[PDB]
Amino acid sequence: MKGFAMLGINKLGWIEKERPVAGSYDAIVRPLAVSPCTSDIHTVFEGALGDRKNMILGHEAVGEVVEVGSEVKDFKPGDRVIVPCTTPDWRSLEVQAGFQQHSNGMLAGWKFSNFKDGVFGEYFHVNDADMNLAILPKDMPLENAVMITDMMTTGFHGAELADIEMGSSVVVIGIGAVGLMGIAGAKLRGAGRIIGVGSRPICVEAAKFYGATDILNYKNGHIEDQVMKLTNGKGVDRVIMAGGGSETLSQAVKMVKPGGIISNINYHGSGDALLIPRVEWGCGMAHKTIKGGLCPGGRLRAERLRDMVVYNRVDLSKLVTHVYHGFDHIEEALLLMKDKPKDLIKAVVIL
Amino acid sequence: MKGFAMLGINKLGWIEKERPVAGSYDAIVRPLAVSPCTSDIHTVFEGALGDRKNMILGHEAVGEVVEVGSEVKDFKPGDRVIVPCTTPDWRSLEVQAGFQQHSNGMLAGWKFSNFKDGVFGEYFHVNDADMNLAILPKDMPLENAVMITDMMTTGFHGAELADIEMGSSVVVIGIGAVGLMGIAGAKLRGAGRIIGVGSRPICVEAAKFYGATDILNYKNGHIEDQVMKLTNGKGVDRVIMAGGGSETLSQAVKMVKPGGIISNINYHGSGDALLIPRVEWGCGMAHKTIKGGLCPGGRLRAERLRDMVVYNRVDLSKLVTHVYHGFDHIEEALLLMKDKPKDLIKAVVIL
Amino acid sequence: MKGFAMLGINKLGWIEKERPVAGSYDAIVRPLAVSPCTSDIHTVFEGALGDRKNMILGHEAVGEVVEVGSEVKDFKPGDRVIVPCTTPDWRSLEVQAGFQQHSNGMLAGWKFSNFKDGVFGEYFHVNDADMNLAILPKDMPLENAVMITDMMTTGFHGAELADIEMGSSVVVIGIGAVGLMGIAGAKLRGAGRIIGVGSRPICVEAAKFYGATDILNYKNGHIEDQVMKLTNGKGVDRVIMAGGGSETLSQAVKMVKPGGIISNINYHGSGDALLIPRVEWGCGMAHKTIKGGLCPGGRLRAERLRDMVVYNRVDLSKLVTHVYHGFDHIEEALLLMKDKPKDLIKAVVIL
Amino acid sequence: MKGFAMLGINKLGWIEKERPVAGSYDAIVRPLAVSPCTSDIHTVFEGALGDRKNMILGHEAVGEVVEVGSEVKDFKPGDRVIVPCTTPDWRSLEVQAGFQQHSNGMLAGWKFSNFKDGVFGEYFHVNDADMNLAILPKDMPLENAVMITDMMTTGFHGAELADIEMGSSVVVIGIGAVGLMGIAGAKLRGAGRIIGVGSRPICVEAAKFYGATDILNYKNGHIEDQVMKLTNGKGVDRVIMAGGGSETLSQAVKMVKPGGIISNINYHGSGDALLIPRVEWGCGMAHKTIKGGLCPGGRLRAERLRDMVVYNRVDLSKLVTHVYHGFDHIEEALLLMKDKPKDLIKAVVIL
Ligand SMILES: [Zn+2]
Ligand SMILES: [Zn+2]
Ligand SMILES: [Zn+2]
Ligand SMILES: [Zn+2]
Repeated sequence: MKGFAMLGINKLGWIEKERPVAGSYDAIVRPLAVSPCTSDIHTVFEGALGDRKNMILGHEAVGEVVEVGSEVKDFKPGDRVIVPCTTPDWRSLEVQAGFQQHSNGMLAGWKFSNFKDGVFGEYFHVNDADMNLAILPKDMPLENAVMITDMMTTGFHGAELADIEMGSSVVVIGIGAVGLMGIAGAKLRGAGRIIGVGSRPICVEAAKFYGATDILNYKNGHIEDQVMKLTNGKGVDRVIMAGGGSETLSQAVKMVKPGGIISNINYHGSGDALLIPRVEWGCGMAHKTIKGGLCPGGRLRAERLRDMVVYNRVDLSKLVTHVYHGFDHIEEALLLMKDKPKDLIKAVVIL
Repeated sequence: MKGFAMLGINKLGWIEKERPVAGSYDAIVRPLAVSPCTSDIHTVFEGALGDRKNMILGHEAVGEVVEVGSEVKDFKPGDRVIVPCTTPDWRSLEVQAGFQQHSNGMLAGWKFSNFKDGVFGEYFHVNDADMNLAILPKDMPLENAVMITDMMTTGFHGAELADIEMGSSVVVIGIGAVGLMGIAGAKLRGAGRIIGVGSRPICVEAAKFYGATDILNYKNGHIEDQVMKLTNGKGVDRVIMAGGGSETLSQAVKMVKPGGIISNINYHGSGDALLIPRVEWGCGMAHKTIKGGLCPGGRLRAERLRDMVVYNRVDLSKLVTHVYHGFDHIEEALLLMKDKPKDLIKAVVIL
Repeated sequence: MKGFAMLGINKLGWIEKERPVAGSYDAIVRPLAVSPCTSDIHTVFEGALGDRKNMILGHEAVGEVVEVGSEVKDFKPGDRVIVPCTTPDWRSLEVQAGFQQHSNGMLAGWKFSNFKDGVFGEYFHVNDADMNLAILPKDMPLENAVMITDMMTTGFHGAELADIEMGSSVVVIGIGAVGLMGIAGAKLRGAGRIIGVGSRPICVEAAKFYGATDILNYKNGHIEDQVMKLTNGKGVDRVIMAGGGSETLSQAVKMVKPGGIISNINYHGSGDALLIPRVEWGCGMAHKTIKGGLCPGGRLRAERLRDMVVYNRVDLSKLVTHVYHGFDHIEEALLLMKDKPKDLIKAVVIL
Repeated sequence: MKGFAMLGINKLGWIEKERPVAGSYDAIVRPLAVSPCTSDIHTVFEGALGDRKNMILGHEAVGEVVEVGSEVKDFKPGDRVIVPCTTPDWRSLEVQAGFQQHSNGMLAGWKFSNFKDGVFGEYFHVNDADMNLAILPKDMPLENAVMITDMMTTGFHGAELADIEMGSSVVVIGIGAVGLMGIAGAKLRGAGRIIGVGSRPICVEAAKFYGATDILNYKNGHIEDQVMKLTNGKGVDRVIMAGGGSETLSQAVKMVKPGGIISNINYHGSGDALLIPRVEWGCGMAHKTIKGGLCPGGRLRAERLRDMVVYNRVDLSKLVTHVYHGFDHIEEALLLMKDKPKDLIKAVVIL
């Protein structure tokens, strides 16, 4: 089969690969719709996850089941399914410890395009079908459903890790697709004021659409200062880091209140470390908690998020600015996440 | 001064009481708008809190500060304020333990109409003005603001105690004002499916408006059985008990999943005890957690909820079905909470 | 293969059954040491598990693996293992939802002598060996190791569910083996005062050994009243229900502080329900949380507790008062759990 | 009155100030025994707090109440009390928010020798006596009681923040008094393996006494590498930062498992910032939570820890290696926390 893979760090292209075979508990799926992620640009042109060779990219897709193992009971050929980007090995001590995202290793719950051939191929492999797939509702637009697989689960996890309280004030740094879902998630956790930080006009409008009450541009003065001004020097209760460089950690620390929580869902693919300003972190005694985690995956998570969409808790259509028809457009679509044009949030390639 | 008080069990009427005086940290406030509560009914016509004599009723009001103690720094005469029904004594070991609602005693955080003269008087006393009051926004309708003091904080507390997860399935038993805010709060905590239980026409519509995806009526078969069918034998993740008799606990236990949480915010006014069905509670080993708590109060809570209304996170106007002008209407309004006409949800008396 | 089973109601006796075969991920184990449980006595002499046709009893044992399925990778014949009484199916949505104990059904994580032959047989079946077994340390006395499989995990789970704080006052109702581990677990969560409730001398001394600072005899006065006397009418922070009748719930609600937590680890098998005293439960608004759950099982749980024993965090030898050397002494021991002498806590048969 | 104070940054000496006067809710206390803390050495010869003008030092004391305001109800002249180093303003929004330690400002809950005159004076002021004092048991040794005020509450808070689970593996970096309490606290939260890092012989022996199962000398090599060796490359579940410089944060991240928690109670008064290693922090998605907070204070905390000592949950006598007798020794004592000989842990000057 054919697949669009990374031909080593800093290089990519279409390659020929043997079609994967399903294990007793797995399923082979052919994509019906896929989307490129900024994370795949970190992995390729930054090698933030180490080197790789001939690894088919992509981890955001909805498709049709073509083959299932002899032990698969809840899925069969013909089923259209939503595939979370995180497909953990449920039989691991990490799962028993409460962290499905790290089953058998740090980040190992996320396989597709991490270390396992991705969804940008005529067919792809899903480990443990019954535990990692969810049925795609018949009336659900493909482009919308693809947003559940990574953007929605990641942005919401940002809101979940933030442990938001009814009326909490929240700052979401970065209003790209992940940041927009962080805003939506924060609103769906009861947040009062929500301050989104970004400049790309299209993202600014979506930010407000999802719940932002204030929008700040990281080019009108240090974001910390702006936030303090807006909050009368009181700061905010929570900060979700969803975009920008590692310096955003310091900014988050300076703008969050003592006792607050900073939740990172931004995949930092460059630099040796992230700095915590000593003074503003109360010399390590300000109870300014810092969290950061990979998005949850698996069937339960996908079914729960899917159902929220079906119940109109969030409108994912606003995330998709670019829709293409035809496998060949995957190359160009991915390159958009690298060049990032002004009118782009997320792109979906419908096969 | 005059006030509408409980002349004793089953007796209501206007009486004279000395005008309250503020201590160093207190404030004397005159009501601008008030609302009667079903709780006032449990206390009077059922002595749910024990015998009382000439206690002014009511605990839901927005008003104007007339006098403040010498140590009050953040409030002054003339200030328009939102008064949370729960006004805790912040200097207590219970607060130090994390439960403001029980400062100096079980339910002692709630004073108005519990054991302290209520807001149905020409003037009422608010302990610790700086810690228990919030400014009423200049553009906020008085009837809407009154809904923050009890209905919103209570219903939302139901959702908070329910520890809702993104996409959780939730059943709210009872769709009166409190149940409606429970539905709104559940959606604002990320709930997917929300099943409201009620039949009153106006309440049914408000419930769907606040987030209910399904509506069930008792007069159509045992509620627990109906829910089991709807969830195809699986049950729901969470249950918020907002209204009805004590037998609703058994209903909640039967419809909730193992590991689920039952959140009670219903003020049970009669009966010796509440029953838990042994079998369905997994003989006490099914991790079906049961919570039950008094709504939070105090300045922080009121300001956070106030701000949620300002940022249109919830529309409180749908709760007020009846509006009266004139202090004297308090009697008629309070009686409606007793009669419960099918077109009533909440009534507000604007002085 | 022979094994002491429940012939029928009030009927016990050895029987002949075919040796269970292992599935690809299972392991067959032969007992090295086992222990009768109060739950064994109730399933038979009380039909607390309906009617079972020739079901081999027992669910507390440590042993030697004799066979493993083709897909088992961490265990092999000859391995000595600790077998947690709860061996759930790790591939289920309940597990993805955070409740291993109820995987594929309420209390379904508990299989041995529930709907699967128990450990009182020459050989027994363990589902998913890699996820549900833990190696038995070389120099760990067998009697102590068996106490891990249920007494330790259950008692400690009572302390875990109680969400004990440093210096918290705790009451453990019932000082049988489970209550003793509840006492030890509470001390291991930092409890200050620990009040044990029971009457048998052997248990009273053991309770003090594990951490009890006060002892109350339930036969000499209403327990809630005695607790109020010990606490100057203030009540306690937490209550762990580990014994006695279901009225113990009412007693627990009456002695616990508002905002407190009641943790049930006792199997309630009589009557149609448990009662919550309305008044003392603050009419359902006292924030007196009620929890109850089957002990966690699985490999991680077993290795973690095992290591606590290895690092001498708890001395389990005090739980074993009767040690038999012989495979046939199983019937004697089980009946020894029925007639329950005053000098018995737990009996261990080292075959 | 006299006393030892911080006559500016880097300059010490006894100054003459007007004996403090108690307000309506305050109390004046005469020290019976006090102890110097490394924390003051910082504020002084490091200016980690900024600049201070004539601030009496010391915040670890047990004393006699000699004067109370007209509103104090639970304490009176003659009472012997335990004074927590942290004495919050319970009437603040931060308290309403759940953070007593930062009432009215970051770290503002901590007054003595922060911005308020300390206890190294003939008499000191205690804000809100009823809310911030605890009775000293008559049998409890003075030197032991002093250890409660800061060392115990801080070390235990380190264990609390770490959210330790039964059987968790824990590493405590630094074994000075605070770290020793962190070890004792970790053990009292159910920890299995506890690895202590330090070299002072007296501290190492105290580490083992309080629960340490392994001891590591950071001078031997990168502690993260030593820890990985000890745990066969698996890392540990939790880390408590109680000593060393800001680089210990990186070491903590490198030795803790994904999903683990890092708890800082170490007061970092030097350097621009602490670094988080990008790769080992899973690029910010490894769920390696980082917390850090000032110790809790107030009456409830003091009474709970006091009771733990009374019930022998922890033996504080091991922390006191130096005992003097004379208010004039205070000066000498504090100097020990500066040079710090290898046979000293904490010093107590009895008056
Ligand atoms: Zn992605
Ligand atoms: Zn009310
Ligand atoms: Zn058992
Ligand atoms: Zn200190």
